[PDB]
Amino acid sequence: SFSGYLKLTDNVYIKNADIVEEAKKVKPTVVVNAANVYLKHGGGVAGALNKATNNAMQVESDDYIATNGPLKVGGSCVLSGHNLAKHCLHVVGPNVNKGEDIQLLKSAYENFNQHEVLLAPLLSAGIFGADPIHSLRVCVDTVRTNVYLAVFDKNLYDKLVSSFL
Ligand SMILES: c1cnc2ncccc2c1
Repeated sequence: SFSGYLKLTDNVYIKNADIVEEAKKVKPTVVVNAANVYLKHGGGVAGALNKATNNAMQVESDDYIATNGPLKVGGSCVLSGHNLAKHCLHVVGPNVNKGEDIQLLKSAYENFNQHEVLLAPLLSAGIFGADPIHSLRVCVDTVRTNVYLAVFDKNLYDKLVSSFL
C-alpha cells in the first residue's frame, strides 16, 4: 500500500514523490490526472502520466473527447488507469496561466469525494499557475475521502508541510 506519507489531517496525506513512480509502485485503484478540458496530456502531471502509459492514455482520451466533447473546468471523467492504476480520474482544475477562474478549484476537488481512496497531485499547481499552498488548503477543506498527495518538487513539498495550518 501507500508508504512514507506524512499525515496532514484525518484523511489527507502527503509525500515528496513522482506520481508516476508512486503509481507504478502502489498501482492504486485511482490515480488522479491534472487534466485540461480537451484531455490533451502534453505537459506537467498529464504529460508524465501519459508518457508512462506509452501514449495509451492519450489514445483513449481522444476517443473519449470524440464521443463526449470537452470536460468542464472543475469537472472530471473516469477512464482506464492503464499500467498505473485501475482507473484514472481526469480532473480539470482551473489553469490560472490560461486565465481560468481560481474559484473553480473547490469544484475540481469535489470530484475526489466520489472515490474512497486516491493517489493525486495538487490540483491547479505547477504549470496550471495556482498557489500550491492555496491548493492544499482547498484540498484538505473539500476532500472527505482518503487522498494521498504526491508533490514532485522537494522544495515545494518542504514549503507545503512547514506552512500547513
Ligand atoms: C515526471 C515529469 N514531470 C512531472 N511533472 C509533474 C509531476 C510529476 C512528473 C514526473
